[PDB]
Amino acid sequence: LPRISVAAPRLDGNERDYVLECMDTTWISSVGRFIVEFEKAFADYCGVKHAIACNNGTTALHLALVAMGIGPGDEVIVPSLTYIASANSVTYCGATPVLVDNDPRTFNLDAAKLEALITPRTKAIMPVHLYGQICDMDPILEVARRHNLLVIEDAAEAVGATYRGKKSGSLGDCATFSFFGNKIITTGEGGMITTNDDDLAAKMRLLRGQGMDPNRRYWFPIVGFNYRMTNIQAAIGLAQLERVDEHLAARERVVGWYEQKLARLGNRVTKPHVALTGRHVFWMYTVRLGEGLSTTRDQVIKDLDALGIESRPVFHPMHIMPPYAHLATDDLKIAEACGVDGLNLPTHAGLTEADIDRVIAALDQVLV
Amino acid sequence: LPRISVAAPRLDGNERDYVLECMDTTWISSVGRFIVEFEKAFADYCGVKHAIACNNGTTALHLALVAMGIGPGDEVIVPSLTYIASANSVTYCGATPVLVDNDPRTFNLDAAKLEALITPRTKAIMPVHLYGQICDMDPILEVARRHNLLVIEDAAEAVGATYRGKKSGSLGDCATFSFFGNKIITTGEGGMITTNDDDLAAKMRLLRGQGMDPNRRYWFPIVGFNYRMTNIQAAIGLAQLERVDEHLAARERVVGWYEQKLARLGNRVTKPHVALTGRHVFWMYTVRLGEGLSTTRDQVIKDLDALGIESRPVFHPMHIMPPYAHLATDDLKIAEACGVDGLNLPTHAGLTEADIDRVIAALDQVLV
Ligand SMILES: O=C(O)CCC(=O)C(=O)O
Ligand code: NA
Repeated sequence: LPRISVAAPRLDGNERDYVLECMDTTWISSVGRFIVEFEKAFADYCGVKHAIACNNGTTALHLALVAMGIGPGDEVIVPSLTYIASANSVTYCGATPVLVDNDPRTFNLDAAKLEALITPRTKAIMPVHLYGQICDMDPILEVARRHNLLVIEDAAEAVGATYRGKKSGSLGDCATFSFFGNKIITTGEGGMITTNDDDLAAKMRLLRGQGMDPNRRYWFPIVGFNYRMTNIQAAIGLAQLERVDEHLAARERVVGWYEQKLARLGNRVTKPHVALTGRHVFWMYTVRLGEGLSTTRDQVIKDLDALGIESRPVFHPMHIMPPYAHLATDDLKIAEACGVDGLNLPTHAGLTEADIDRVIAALDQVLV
Repeated sequence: LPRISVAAPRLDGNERDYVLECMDTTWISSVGRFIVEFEKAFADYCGVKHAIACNNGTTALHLALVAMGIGPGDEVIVPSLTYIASANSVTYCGATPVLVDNDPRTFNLDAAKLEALITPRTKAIMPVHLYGQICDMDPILEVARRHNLLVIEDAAEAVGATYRGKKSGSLGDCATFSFFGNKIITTGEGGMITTNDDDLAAKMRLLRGQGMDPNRRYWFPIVGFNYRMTNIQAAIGLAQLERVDEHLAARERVVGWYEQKLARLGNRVTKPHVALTGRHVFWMYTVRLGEGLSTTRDQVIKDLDALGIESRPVFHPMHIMPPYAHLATDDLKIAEACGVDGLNLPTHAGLTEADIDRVIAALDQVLV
């Protein structure tokens, strides 16, 4: 009865060897060939001109927002249903998160609720691509265009997804990714900013390397950060990136298994809706439990654990947690409902059909 | 003639082994054995109860200040002569750096200039142990206690140093260290906070880990950061620490060669003064050029370079660079003088007596 983990990394390419070179060469810091190579390759992978390697997906967002000039006073629209760093990133800038409702099916920012939230202080919108699925960008871009707003994609959970022929990371003014341990591709901890804007790219690199002038060593023209990725993180990321497609394929296999087995559950869960706008990379396989259940989402998590199956609740809405309770509105209903009923199911490259079978059997038993 | 670099990581212990283990077991993110082991060993090496591993020494500083509650309106006294991360860290809290001059001999915070800088807003004093030498702690602690201020040691360059029987890191309310690539101990990029106070340590672990309750996964009681160290960085760190005494001895030898051979340069340099307060670990061997010279400090660095020898200027005082020029005062004269004539010479564990001979001969050639 081996436990089943919601996530896990699969280092099945050149990771070990590339890490070895770093070690052998003594290039373990924030300078080395893999950083540039990883940035170049990631940039190509997304179809953009620039890729900026960061220490994590959280600092990437911060660094991206600061480079964009988000600061005190400014409002950034962010979905209440998201991972907390989306909101915190805005907060670190001294700026103000303005929460917006999501779609009840895709879990993503509802473009129809944006216009109403725009004010004289709005500067940007941060669509977050939940669970490997790109928000409906066209409408979002169109609203930003109309209001002269920046669009920053939090693409943390979406490496590889596409929207109407474009890869995540290539849609807003800039985008951020995470390579945290459980991500589609990992570096253990690591992040990336993508953009086509030369000027934003330069300011990002300037702020990443402590605010030091790249053309005047030891001289610091602005206040910056230490947000650099190491050559080792870059080594692991490059090797992961080389097998991105294989990694992508493995999740699709796992997802195909859930999808072929779901009737066993009936109307007891609603399977994740796939918008027909491009590839959904399924960082996580997310269901919405039946309101009709006597049991609670939280109990269900406890019961699956008891059956050695790991699962987690969908992100608690920002506005229901202490840091952002004050940002609550009466127009965050869908987010609340998903926060109530949402359940992330184990989705990782190493899960087997038998494991998926176990997961379904347990849900069948616990969904009461 | 290979080039002589000012610093360089000596990975001549178990770094490779420990790292390979992380790769082979897949533990390459911010959870794992090495993290806890490294924190454990480090806390013991410093003689304190807690050590909190972070992704760098700059975020370490930020994290510790936030944990001690530094925020908007507060003032922290920081020497103008330091690496800019010292001041930036306060800046990130939205607090105000209050610059103080240093000793002309040790390059450290001048305790005698502290009191007059204290105001109703002061919350803390940040002594920085430059070049591996601990500031004169007792007088500084004397002033702080009298004014009920916190003390936070920026111990980035002084792992291993001691002061009147105590290791760097055990002296203030908390302290920070850097394992950047050129540091006494390196993890490539890495940092650590040390403290004896249980609650400060807990709050520090709370913030480090995205502000998530260690007791209620997925729940976020406060706004935190992503400042965690990877298991890979901790693995390197632990292997470095296992050989800390050898690393320091190596530097001692090198320093000894300097002490002996520097005679050849006569009054053309002023050798680093060493306080008899405890061990000066010599992150860098720092001279101040003779006033009698006709050459300039920047020119000597260029001439050494052309001769294949790396050196660097003593840090530029904060108040003379754009970000902090607004905090300039007329009582920062020693820091300005040191910045003008200060030169860091190669100092690292891989240097031979011959290498040192070479640096001195080059200095004999360029100090005109
Ligand atoms: O780049 C950093 O984060 C620190 C730089 C530093 O300590 C140095 O160059 O001596
Ligand atoms: Na002179």
